[PDB]
Amino acid sequence: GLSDDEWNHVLGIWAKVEPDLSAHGQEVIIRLFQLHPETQERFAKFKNLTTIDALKSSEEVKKHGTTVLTALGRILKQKNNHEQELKPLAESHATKHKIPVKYLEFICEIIVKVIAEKHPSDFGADSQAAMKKALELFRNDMASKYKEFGFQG
Ligand code: HEM
Repeated sequence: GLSDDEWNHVLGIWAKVEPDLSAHGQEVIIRLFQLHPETQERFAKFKNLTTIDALKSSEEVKKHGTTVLTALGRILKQKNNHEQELKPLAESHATKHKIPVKYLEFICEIIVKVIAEKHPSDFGADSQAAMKKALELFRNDMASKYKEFGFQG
């Protein structure tokens, strides 16, 4: 996938994200639901969190956003060989939650967005290109794994 000098850009940011992972994680979930309300339907647990304000104030939502980013970071860190980290993610998203590859792309777009919003002097063109290509490789590999579980995407 990526060249070392892209991974360098990816890891470069990521280090700047971890100090506030929790905050980032929650903004990504809230933004997902608010820009794409269909995704909210896949979370039985957040079903009731109807207004925005009930989202901003859920500590389940923050906890789950933190969980989403944590796994991402683990996978970004393995750089190009991240199969042992993806597999369990692919399995649950395919056989359990049943998440389309399109929703995957939706969240990847927001992750990039949230980072840019939060790190204006550091998240530049180059880093943005590289981040995208990293999330794109993740999306692909997820989609591929999905097939081994009989799920389409
Ligand atoms: C690429 C970003 C994503 C990552 C890194 C991520 C990862 C997480 C992790 C670590 C879990 C819990 C462990 C597991 O069940 O495997 C979680 C739960 C789950 N994920 Fe994701 N996820 C991704 C995107 C998506 C998207 C776009 C959706 C669609 C709305 C989604 C919906 C869910 C659901 C429904 C659960 C169940 C939560 C619960 O049991 O209440 N995920 N995911």
